Amino acid sequence: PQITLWQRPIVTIKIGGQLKEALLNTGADDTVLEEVNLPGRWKPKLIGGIGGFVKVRQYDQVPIEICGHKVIGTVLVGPTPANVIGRNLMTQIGCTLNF
Amino acid sequence: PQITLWQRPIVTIKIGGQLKEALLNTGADDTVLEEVNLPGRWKPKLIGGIGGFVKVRQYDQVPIEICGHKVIGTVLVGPTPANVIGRNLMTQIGCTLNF
Ligand code: NA
Ligand code: NA
Repeated sequence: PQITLWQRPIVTIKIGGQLKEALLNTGADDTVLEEVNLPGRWKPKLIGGIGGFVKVRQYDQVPIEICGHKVIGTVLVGPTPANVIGRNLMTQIGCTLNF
Repeated sequence: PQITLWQRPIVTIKIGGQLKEALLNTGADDTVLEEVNLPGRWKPKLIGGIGGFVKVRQYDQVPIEICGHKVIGTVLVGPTPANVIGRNLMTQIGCTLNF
């Protein structure tokens, strides 16, 4: 797709057998989603940092689908004010900024 | 330009007679810049909100140039961990996400 930016670029993702909404966020290094159950091994990761860090679970090589594009990448699962698709998954779907 | 997302999309902007660096951030509604002096009238704006709000100065209709694109838009001036170009100025330069 071509997504303009007059509104927040919220898209549907498919992951963990669920449909979720998440913000395409070029200001986010990583993808962080709340309330998804992913299988298998994970490792703790500290994110944030201003005022302290938040611990999340890092899952690697997770299959996820974003607007018809099936890709694989790291998903952080943990509390987040809003679900976020970061640059790590945008590179996998071939998402660019253009002007 | 076509900007990939393997690295943070930091661009140079010209504003308030200075060259500054700022992040193209589709997850930010607004543009917030630190240590720029803009002339004329402004009004306070509260931004943020998680744990409390931050007060900044809102300047309207500010001329700013982003990668040689001269546009006009609102600039918030105040403390920010990183300078950010939000969606308000990305729409003015005709920036879209594409995949
Ligand atoms: Na990844
Ligand atoms: Na604006």
